[PDB]
Amino acid sequence: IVGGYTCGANTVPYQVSLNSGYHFCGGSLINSQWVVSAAHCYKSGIQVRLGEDNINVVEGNEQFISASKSIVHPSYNSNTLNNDIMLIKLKSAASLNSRVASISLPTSCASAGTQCLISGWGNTKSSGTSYPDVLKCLKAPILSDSSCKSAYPGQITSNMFCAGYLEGGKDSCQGDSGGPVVCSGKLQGIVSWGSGCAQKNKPGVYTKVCNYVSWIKQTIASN
Ligand SMILES: NC(=[NH2+])c1ccc2[nH]c(-c3ncccc3[O-])nc2c1
Ligand SMILES: [Ca+2]
Ligand SMILES: [Cl-]
Repeated sequence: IVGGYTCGANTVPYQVSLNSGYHFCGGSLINSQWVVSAAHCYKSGIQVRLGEDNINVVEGNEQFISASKSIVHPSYNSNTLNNDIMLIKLKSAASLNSRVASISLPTSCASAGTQCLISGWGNTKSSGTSYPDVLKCLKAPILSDSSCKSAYPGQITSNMFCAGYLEGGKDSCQGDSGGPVVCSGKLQGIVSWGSGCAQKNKPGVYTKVCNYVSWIKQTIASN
């Protein structure tokens, strides 16, 4: 997260860290045994870490659970990143409390101007790499579809939306991929891609979760 602030320990209880010996992506807890992340964060050997704040120190509240399976959307296209969403089922259910909690799926899509909270342990520099130990937060608005398509002509599908600041300076970045974009208490986006991080007129692009709620429900119901 570039231009963000320190969230405060466990103030984002649905945030998870995907770990394979180091933090490589974020995710969101949607029920006690399932996490939603981005399809491009897929790899084998994933351990899901819940209740984290400092990812390099065991401070208490952490729950480390291995992924039993990861389900990449069947129509995920790695070249356009269209359908960039993945579901991870945990080997055991997590103990939910006030520090580890799930986030609700939306019943409707959010509109331009909605203010959302994006969080993660990704890079904090637009020019270079500084990776934080604690969780960073950023409040950013959803942009109109015309500004998003004007910024990335021919690359935005209906399963994507832009959020951020065209002036540059505040944005999600590498390491934040797969993490949450929460607006009014509902999970509306998943950190997916962008051109560099916090560059002027190049906002972040997010997977539009309201378009996948029936797919998530049906897939969880059959697995
Ligand atoms: N500017 C952004 N909002 C952004 C967000 C997530 C990203 N993830 C990546 C990324 N970069 C290199 C390898 C994997 C990634 O997910 N770039 C990213 C850029
Ligand atoms: Ca920790
Ligand atoms: Cl277009």
